[PDB]
Amino acid sequence: RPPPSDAAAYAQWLADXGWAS
Repeated sequence: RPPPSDAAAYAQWLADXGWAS
């Protein structure tokens, strides 16, 4: 899943390796 605009999801996104998620 690509980087989400929302601030909340953007954090968890990074935690999952961002693009590697």
